[PDB]
Amino acid sequence: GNKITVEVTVYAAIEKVWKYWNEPAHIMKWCQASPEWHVPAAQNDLKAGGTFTTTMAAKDGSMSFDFGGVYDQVKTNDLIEYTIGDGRKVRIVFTHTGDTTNIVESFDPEETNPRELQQSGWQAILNSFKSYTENNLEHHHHHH
Repeated sequence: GNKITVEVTVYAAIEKVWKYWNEPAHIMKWCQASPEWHVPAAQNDLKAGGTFTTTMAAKDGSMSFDFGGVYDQVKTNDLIEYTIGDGRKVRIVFTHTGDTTNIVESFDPEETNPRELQQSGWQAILNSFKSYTENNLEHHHHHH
């Protein structure tokens, strides 16, 4: 129920996405991936016992917030997680069938807010990745 889980199929070498998914400059390009939000600055240091800070606010500047925490453990192509001030639990498990990488991330929803709205939210942004790859137009492929 509350253990909302989402997944996305990405066609790229684990080593390639790892760099992109960790590169801060890249995130600042599609951060939130919504026009009702912007990223005037962001910071991230991939390292154990290290901390990060992401500055983001609504375009109208009506709402403002900053995400920060500390990495409990970091291992190349294995598991990435961090402790959130709110005490929530977020873990990103890296797995690949063979010729396609699968990113899995669980989220801890609040009791006050309805799960349905936020559930579709995480899935919505994830869908954008699929649409991006569709840019292949021809999408031609040999056999497989």
